Amino acid sequence: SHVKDILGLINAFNEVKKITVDGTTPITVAHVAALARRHDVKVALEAEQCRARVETCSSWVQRKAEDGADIAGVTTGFGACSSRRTNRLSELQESLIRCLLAGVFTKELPATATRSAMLLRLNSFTYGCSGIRWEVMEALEKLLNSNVSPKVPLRGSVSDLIPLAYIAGLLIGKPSVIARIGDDVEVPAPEALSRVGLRPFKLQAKEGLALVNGTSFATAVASTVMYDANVLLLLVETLCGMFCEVIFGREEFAHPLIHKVKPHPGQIESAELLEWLLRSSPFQELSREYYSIDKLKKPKQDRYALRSSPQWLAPLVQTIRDATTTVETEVNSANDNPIIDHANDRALHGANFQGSAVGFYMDYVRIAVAGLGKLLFAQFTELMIEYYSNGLPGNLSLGPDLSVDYGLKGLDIAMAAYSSELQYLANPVTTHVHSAEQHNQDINSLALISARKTEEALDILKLMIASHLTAMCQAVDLRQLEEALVKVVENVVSTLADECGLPNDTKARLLYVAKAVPVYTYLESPCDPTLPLLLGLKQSCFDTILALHTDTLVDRLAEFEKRLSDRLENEMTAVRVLYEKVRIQGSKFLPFYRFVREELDTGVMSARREQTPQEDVQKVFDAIADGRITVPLLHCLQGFL
Amino acid sequence: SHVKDILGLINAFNEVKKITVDGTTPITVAHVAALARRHDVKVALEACRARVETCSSWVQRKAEDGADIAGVTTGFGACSSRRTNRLSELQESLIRCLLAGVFTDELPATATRSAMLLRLNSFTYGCSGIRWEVMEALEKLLNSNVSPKVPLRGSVSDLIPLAYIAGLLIGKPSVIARIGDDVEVPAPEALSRVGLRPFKLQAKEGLALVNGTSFATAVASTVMYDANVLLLLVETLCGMFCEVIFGREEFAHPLIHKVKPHPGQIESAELLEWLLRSSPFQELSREYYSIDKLKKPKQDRYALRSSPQWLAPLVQTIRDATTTVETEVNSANDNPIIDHANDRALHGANFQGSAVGFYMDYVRIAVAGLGKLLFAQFTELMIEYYSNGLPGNLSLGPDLSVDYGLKGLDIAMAAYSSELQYLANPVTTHVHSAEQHNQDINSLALISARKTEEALDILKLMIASHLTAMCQAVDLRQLEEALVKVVENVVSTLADECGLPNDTKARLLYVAKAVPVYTYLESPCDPTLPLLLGLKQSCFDTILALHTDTLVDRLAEFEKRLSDRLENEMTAVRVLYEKVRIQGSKFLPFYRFVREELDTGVMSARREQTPQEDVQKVFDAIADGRITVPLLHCLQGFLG
Amino acid sequence: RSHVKDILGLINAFNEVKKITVDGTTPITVAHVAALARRHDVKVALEACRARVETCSSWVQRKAEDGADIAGVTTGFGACSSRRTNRLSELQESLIRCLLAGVFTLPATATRSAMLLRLNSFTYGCSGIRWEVMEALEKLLNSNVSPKVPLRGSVSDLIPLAYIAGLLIGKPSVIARIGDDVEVPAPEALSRVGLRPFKLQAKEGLALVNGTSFATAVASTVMYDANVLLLLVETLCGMFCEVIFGREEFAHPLIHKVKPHPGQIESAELLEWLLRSSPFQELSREYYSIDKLKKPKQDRYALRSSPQWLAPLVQTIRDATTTVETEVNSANDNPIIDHANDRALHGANFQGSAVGFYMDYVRIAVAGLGKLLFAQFTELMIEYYSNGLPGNLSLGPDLSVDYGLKGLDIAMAAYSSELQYLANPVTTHVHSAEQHNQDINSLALISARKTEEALDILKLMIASHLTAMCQAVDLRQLEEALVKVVENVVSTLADECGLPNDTKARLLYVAKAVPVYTYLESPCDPTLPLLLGLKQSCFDTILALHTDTLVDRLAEFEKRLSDRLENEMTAVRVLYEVRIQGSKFLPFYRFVREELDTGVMSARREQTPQEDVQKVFDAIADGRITVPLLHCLQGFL
Ligand SMILES: O=C(O)/C=C/c1ccccc1
Ligand SMILES: O=C(O)/C=C/c1ccccc1
Ligand SMILES: O=C(O)/C=C/c1ccccc1
Repeated sequence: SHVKDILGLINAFNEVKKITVDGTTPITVAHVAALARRHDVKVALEAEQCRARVETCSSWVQRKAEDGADIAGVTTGFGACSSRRTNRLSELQESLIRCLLAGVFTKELPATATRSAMLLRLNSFTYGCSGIRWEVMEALEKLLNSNVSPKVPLRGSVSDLIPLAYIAGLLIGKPSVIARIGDDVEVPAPEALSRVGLRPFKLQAKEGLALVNGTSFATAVASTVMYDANVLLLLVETLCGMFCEVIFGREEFAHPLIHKVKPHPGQIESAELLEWLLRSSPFQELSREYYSIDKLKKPKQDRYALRSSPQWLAPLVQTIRDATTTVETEVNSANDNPIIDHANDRALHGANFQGSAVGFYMDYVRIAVAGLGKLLFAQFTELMIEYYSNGLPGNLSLGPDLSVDYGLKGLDIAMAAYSSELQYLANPVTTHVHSAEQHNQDINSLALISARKTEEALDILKLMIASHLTAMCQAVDLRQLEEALVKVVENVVSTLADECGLPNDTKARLLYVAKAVPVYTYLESPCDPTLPLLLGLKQSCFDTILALHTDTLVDRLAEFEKRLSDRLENEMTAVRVLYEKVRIQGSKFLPFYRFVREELDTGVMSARREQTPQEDVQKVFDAIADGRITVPLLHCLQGFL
Repeated sequence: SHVKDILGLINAFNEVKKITVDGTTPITVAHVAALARRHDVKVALEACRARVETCSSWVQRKAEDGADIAGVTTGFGACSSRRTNRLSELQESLIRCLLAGVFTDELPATATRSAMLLRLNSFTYGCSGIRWEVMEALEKLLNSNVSPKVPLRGSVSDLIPLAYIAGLLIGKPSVIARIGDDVEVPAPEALSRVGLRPFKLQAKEGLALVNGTSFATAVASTVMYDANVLLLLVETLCGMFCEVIFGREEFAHPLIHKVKPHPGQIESAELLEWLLRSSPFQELSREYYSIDKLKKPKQDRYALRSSPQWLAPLVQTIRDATTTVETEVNSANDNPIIDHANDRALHGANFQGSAVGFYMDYVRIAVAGLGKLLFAQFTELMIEYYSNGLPGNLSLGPDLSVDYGLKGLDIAMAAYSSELQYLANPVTTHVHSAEQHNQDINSLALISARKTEEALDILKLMIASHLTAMCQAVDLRQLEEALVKVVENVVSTLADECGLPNDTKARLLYVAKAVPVYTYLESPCDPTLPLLLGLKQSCFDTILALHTDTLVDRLAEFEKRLSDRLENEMTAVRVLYEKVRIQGSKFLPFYRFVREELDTGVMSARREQTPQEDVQKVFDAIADGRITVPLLHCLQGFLG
Repeated sequence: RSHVKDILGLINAFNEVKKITVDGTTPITVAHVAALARRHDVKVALEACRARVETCSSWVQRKAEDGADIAGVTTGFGACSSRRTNRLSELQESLIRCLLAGVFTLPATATRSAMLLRLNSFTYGCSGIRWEVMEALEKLLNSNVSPKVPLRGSVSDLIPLAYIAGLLIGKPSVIARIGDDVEVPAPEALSRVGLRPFKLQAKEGLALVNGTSFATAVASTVMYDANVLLLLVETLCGMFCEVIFGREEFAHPLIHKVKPHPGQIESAELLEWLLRSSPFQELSREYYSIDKLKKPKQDRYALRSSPQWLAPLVQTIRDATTTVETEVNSANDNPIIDHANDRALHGANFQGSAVGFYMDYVRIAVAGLGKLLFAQFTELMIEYYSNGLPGNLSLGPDLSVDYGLKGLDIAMAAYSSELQYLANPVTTHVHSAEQHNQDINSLALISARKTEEALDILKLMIASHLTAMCQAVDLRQLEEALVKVVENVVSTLADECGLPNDTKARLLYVAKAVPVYTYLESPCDPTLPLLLGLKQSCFDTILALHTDTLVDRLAEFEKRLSDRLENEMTAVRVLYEVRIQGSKFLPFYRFVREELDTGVMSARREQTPQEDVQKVFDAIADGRITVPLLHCLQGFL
């Protein structure tokens, strides 16, 4: 299952301490993300594996260039200018870098992406096709492990000459290039090199081109994008189960036979996960009891945001998993040109610098992320509306006084804003190819641009997941309070039926109403005669007077109402206050509920809780952003397959 | 390799004679396209029958005994809380409600018949509750070329359009039915003409007919068949582009792609290396770059050199999408799912067409990517600065003042590419909360499939144009080789006649070989054009090297003789050509097909046929499938 | 009379305003909003409209206390309006609590602009807010205090406005900036400016949040910038003509009179004036008089079709400015209190759709301006389309180690590509929102934000294009000087070698007619176009005069070309390292070269393309670019 594969990525992300870079061992997206996000993670460039290969290629290129071999961008001009020959080998390479230091700082790429790119460029060199000197690769390793990286302008690549030239610029000690050292220091490139015991390199044949002629920045951003897309995908799938529990869904939507006869792999696998999460759920028992009361006046099936979730998820799962493979292939490639086949004495002229595999798949993933967002939006919408939430209060407002408690209405508005922007972001970037660079680059991938937009889409999806999880924790509390309140109402009604000495017929009629009327429809003023509890009791009292048909019966029914009116509300208040100062204990989603309530320190939302919705959702968002959310996710899933 | 898979699709499309429908044998997109486009292809529903019967009997029996089953003893969609024992009238009321489209324009019969096949196929899995007799009727209608006229729009994926198939089966008079290409009659008359009687819907049968993905998936099936064929055509014609543009075939060298191993990158390059190995045009290319080598580009522009990298995601998208669409074709897309073996009806959402919808979005982006590749290649071909000796606009002339060549096609190619990029925005991002907020997610698959279909129509136009231009370029390259040999022989011959020294003779022949003929073809002895400029430059040099009055006498005589004979010899060879490298090329079948089989010729002011007339013939051959004959011929022997 | 004068008016107002008067009758323009955002010496002056404000606030408080039925005042909010209540203050406090729902994953300029716009809306006396709250807004604005606001959450501006309300009522969770440096909790911020936290009275929470202030604040600075940058682009089409050797006839008034889109007429009118008696158009005419019948009769579309292209873009930007200013000067609040007639009027003036749709349109028009710059830049970089200029505007002479502006050229494609992507619409993505109460909503802040991003990219493109054109000016001036040297050397060598007068004249024609940048790299190279032309002229002379003395002298001429030619060409170039002096674009060239301290780009100039373009970009961003723009346009109309 893809579920196992994603769990695999998460564990690798958590567990890795050293990234082996040797030209044969694969780098995964989890490794790239770990490097970027955990500074304890170090790069290990292995000499025994690949130094010999690199040195053979290096000396082949320098020897061949000095003897006047005709090789593009080595004894030849760049791009549209490859007709121009020259024997000024070093100055050809110097002139390239000067030409490409052409980005502009408005008011930049983050260090996470820049360090990831440096890693990917280093990896590309290990295949021994580039002609770069081993010593430069050692410098890249040292800069990575010492937290040194250049400040890079955001824009300029059609996919990654301009942004990579800033890495080259650091390596050759260009004084105009500014480098970070950790989080606090920044200094000119030459001073950065001296602080980590390096000297500026003088570029030899092909070395300038080797540094800049790759897909490292697009593929770097795409790598962290795809790691995040996997984690958030699994989180969304998992939380569809929690949604079923709180909304009072019918778990039959996940039955394996439904998906066996429409066997999209992502449909089968998401449904398999959901069935396991919901099997013998204590919340699904509450749902079953709810639909057994007044059965023929309630919906036979759930709305699509739940019932249709495996079908919806199918292409989204498949897109994210297929895109991960493609991105990792790019990570583990010689993306450079010319390709030096030193063994056969040939410089091979192609276009491995073309970022098209990444570019197209970034467009697809962004569409899939918008699909995940729409699912979340539709589920959240149902949850806020009492007509669609099967007993829950509008806006998940606890009240009891709803006139000063609008619950999660602000989050609901925000969810619409999030979905809307996300759907806009999902238009493609690859459809905007311009004929570029003196019409030499008449097709180009725009991969870094697309990756950056998919990254922005995932930021928004994070926000949407944080809100949805926060709302579902609120709904857990309201369902647990609901169960407790109905028991109080039944007890008061039963006891008072005895105290006032009503017949059995009457008593049982009244107890059915107490059981059947949704408690959140009258919690605000339980004895208000226009609200649904009294409305139901009154009609039951009229029927019982008709069925028994007297003055004594009426005396006692009148006494029942008075006694209700001095006792009911206080006992309902008491149980709610106790709750504020249990089905979730048997739910697979207990680790999420515990995480949010205890570890992040929150509570049921109400006018008596002074923390804003922002304060609560911020805590959840931060835990999603920094990876802490994977702990309850893995806890929730333990034992699965 | 995907190449062998696509060849397999094409062969299946051509060779199938009956589609076996039995609930276990897979239907492929080639089968669906065959059924749609070749009316001799018949459906054979193979009795599966026992399962279907057991299912219908269970449903009818349970409904009658008051079982609670959505859309069967329950209202539809957002109204599923309302129950009823009026089993037949519940089903008739659904069809009436869904006969809600408007004619503005309709879904074509090809799509409607494909949808009828896909609905029939869904029923074979024994999950739907429909009667076997209704399935037999669908088979008969399919084999008799009867289909309802269906409105284009109204599905968010396919209740409304499917209701017209149901309407035909129950003989609704307001439902108009096609029989073949012209006859249109009311549903009851159509049923009578093919020996059928209207059905009276029993429990669940209305819902069974309408509650699936057959229309979106039908359009998606022919969309994917075409995307596979057009993909292979584009990849193959990248090799023909290399031949006419004087490319360097090294871009397809396997080591380059081994070290960046995207499967579609490796597989496209593998095909291209094989296509270009031993090419006679690549011989001409190598000879071309050996002359003034240091004044000519070292490598090609991206539209060629980067083609395998560009093609890689396009290949992978089209192949993966094909698998997903076929999974849907071979599914029970219906609800509830009757699990009669376990005495249960299961409530889910297999009618949700999201797998198809999302993949139609991706394929449309990939198709836009193919169109951009074609546009870029075509652009280079039309511009003399980028075409390595070909005339601008591929204009033969010789009088270019009244011959603008393929400039009209060039303008059109920009219009095609531009529309195509617009079409490739996603449909799935426009999900509205629909049907009293019951359908708060919905796939829009039929809408998306329709837009991808529109994109592929434009792609066909671009392919037709590009192939037409490359046949022109083949002719221009063959005439170029013959014209230079004539120029060489005349210069060699006149050098002898005029008693020029060997230093002189060597210089003048170098010029004759080195100067691109299309730069002076319009007036070969014009002293301001490149041949004479070159000869005059070499004559000054020879006078200085040999330093006289006798040499000058002879050089003046050379210029005079050239001025009396050169034009006439160049004219005669061209006139003769208008009334050989390609014979050794793997693309010979394309050139032969376009030139001989479609009856075309080198384009010029002396050829009466318009660009329209020529490209129309190629487009028609792409659209009706005849183009696969030269394609399969071209690829014969690839990978054994 | 012209949109050009209207834009010059905006710029002057932006520069010159000292105080923004807020009074319920004097309009606020987009230049006023931008000036308050960007010039901290600009103060707000709330003019005590006091009477009508007080009348309105007392009407609302009294009516609410007496149990009048008013939405969001004695009833719940949005989808909850069925619920009535007499808990007047708590209702308003419950609203703010509910709306502090953003998350940190908006700049102070936008927040302060939004504060200005909310204050303005209140001056019309329709809102019920207390005068004292308005006084507080004025004080916060003038003291540079504003809340830190989350970027997202509005469908247009409840959530971001709630952070302004949270500041006013001293919510501890709300963080406030005071100037550029310090951040403190709201209560601390209020006390530092001598304010106390407000306790919201009837309608005040709603009044504070139920508006279009944020969408409209971002849109105001967007429209200010769009006007300035449009004029800059139009103006610089004239500079493009000068450097590319265009034919100025494309801007002739009759062409545009017979297709009279106002934007077409007015942009052509500017360009005609800019190009009249241009010293570069004089050079252009001389160029096309040499081998006239071998050169294009017309220019390519990026220049010749510029007025037709600009027409819709001018019109969209000017029309959108009007709409945005109408919104700035509106009571965007609900209910609207008609105190004179004792009615609270229930409508939807909080709906930002006028702004939202126009932000979509302007984003499309900005993408159009970008495409025009990209096309022009592309022409300039390609020797086949630049009428004599070197590829990539590379000075060389050694082109093998000078790729010129190739980096900037790649970046322009990247800029254009992203810009075209951004210009898809936001307003087509309306979701049914807020328990299906907001089943239509404008998304105006989101759209304004995307148009703002598009304008950031357009600034980069303009900075690049101006830098390239300054390079081109230098290359054109050097070109004229170099051709003079070649002519003089050829001329004197012809006399000195005793060549016939007709031979001399043919050789001098070659020197005038061959583009110098095709042989600057090695002028005596016998395969480059100078020597190719001279060789064919020398053979033609030999035939014409058909001797061993003539040939001796022609051979000496060729040889002695190596004595002096290259050294003289090198000398004039190094010395270079008057035509612009008489151009209307002199102020741009002088600004870029002298004021910003740059020079002709080459391998000998140590500064990178980044360093040069950064200077130009900064001047565009901070507004310094308007000084040379206004200088250039002095006297127009
Ligand atoms: O084709 C290549 O290998 C390199 C192209 C290029 C173009 C511009 C700058 C640098 C390299
Ligand atoms: O869920 C189903 O099985 C059917 C839903 C539906 C909705 C509208 C019309 C008909 C059927
Ligand atoms: O005027 C309306 O209909 C709604 C206003 C509003 C204010 C806050 C939250 C939601 C709605």
